[PDB]
Amino acid sequence: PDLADLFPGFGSEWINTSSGRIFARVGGDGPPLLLLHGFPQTHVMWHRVAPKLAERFKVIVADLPGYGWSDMPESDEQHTPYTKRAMAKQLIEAMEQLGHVHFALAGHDRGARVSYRLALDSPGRLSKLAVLDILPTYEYWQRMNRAYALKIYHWSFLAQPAPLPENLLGGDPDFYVKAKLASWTRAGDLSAFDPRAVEHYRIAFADPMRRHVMCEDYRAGAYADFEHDKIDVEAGNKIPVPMLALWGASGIAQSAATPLDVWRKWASDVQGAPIESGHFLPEEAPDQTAEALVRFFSAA
Amino acid sequence: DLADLFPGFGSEWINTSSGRIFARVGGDGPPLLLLHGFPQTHVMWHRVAPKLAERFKVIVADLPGYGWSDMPESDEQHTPYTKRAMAKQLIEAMEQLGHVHFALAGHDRGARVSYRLALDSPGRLSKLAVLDILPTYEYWQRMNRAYALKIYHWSFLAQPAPLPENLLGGDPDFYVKAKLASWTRAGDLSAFDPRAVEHYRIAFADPMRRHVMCEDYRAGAYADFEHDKIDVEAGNKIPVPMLALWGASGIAQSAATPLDVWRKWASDVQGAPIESGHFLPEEAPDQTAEALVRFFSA
Repeated sequence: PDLADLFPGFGSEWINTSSGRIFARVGGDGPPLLLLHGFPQTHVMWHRVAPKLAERFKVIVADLPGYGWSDMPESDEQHTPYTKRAMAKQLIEAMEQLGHVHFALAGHDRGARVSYRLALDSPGRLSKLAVLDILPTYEYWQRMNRAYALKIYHWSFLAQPAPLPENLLGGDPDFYVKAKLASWTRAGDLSAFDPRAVEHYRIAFADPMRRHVMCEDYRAGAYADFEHDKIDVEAGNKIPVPMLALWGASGIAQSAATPLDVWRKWASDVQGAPIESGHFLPEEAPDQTAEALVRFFSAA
Repeated sequence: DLADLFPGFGSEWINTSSGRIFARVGGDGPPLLLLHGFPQTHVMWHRVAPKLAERFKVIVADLPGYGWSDMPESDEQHTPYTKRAMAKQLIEAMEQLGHVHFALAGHDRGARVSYRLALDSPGRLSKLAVLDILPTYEYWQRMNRAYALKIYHWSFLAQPAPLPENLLGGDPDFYVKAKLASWTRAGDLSAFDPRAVEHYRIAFADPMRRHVMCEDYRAGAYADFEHDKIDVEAGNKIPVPMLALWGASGIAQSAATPLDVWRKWASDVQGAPIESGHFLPEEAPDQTAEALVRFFSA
């Protein structure tokens, strides 16, 4: 089953870290910009915006630890490697292997959780941060009500103790990944996605080890990630890095949000823009998303 | 090859306008309708129904759509699997037996039918017992992070079709066994009679049965919540004398103190915990049967 090179001109780099390799497509030149995907995707989700960012930046499009073609560190009882704090530290190490100790960061979905956690933990690593269509994990859980529980049911479903989610996801993995992709778009189908991108997501999701990692991610997201976020809320720790919060008008941020109002509690300097899109901003609305990121990141 | 767990109990297929209700019927005395819940069938009562049968005409029904009951075709509002519709269909079923006033004991989903029955048609009930539940409204209202993780299935099975159906269809044995085991005090299948587990597993192996359960949970996330919301915001209380029983390690006690909650819903409620997980009549048969016999008797 052959895939598709969706980043023409970009190189391919297996970045060695102490918890395993990070796969990344690297193109462009200029200030380093790391682009982090989320669930249930891989780096290829940036394929429509990364060329436009590559005009101005050294764009590093990385598979999250455990995701896509990045190595899968062995998990533990606390899902430590798939906590956003550990993923951020592994990505910091990955960026250091490239000589990037101060970089711009745009993240989407899980990658955006890594990204704001990275900004909280190691703010000196970031010139500017963009999070696409998330609120902090703390906020999703604190806003957990009937409406949210149904909308983001997978936050509780995938966090169930193994192997419950894994065994169920195995029941129809192709359906599940496609349903996630479709149900969070504005259209509600797969029409916003490049079918070559969908094949990337389908093949990653077709591996049980990969699905296990994603559940480890959401288990982290229910436990350690929430705890880590809680310490910051209760200690008043704000993200000091210049921040851009993008969200879809029909995405997984706007619901119980005003995402900018939420993010202003979390960051001292945050700008915000709704994007005519569902959750998958870079694929549903690439030009709009790319323009907003280019405008925000162009400086350095 | 399914075992008869109610020796000497009759078998009735009760016609209703919404399809047949299966029921085991035994004993004599005042009518007592027993309703199971998810992911079970009427046979979950097989340890406590005989003791009830010395005192009452025990009717052990499969819920609409569950077990051997017919499955009415659902719709976009999941209407026949709302507790309101289920209550009405069971009212019909009982009327077909000449039972227009009866005692009612419900567990899990069947308890949700029961308290909805008591809110919609209190005149139909002499006494009500609900086993290890709070009103659906109260679960959704207490759905914070801890609870959303605890009863994730309330949100998961409520996802639009065919998402839970498609995940459940890969290995349905695992999930029914997982749900049975996870909600017991012990956390395995030791509390259950293996023959009862076979009943639950065989029912769960039917994709239409599984769909019904999802529709039940979809009704639980939507219409049922809405119906409950109307009552609690109108201050409508259950006037029927009722017993709330719950497992100390069950589900109802995870959200709040069950008796405090039920006193908001019922003007005449008594309560007692039983050392048990969720499945009171199978994990704690003697204690459950004793509590029910005592409460339903004079």
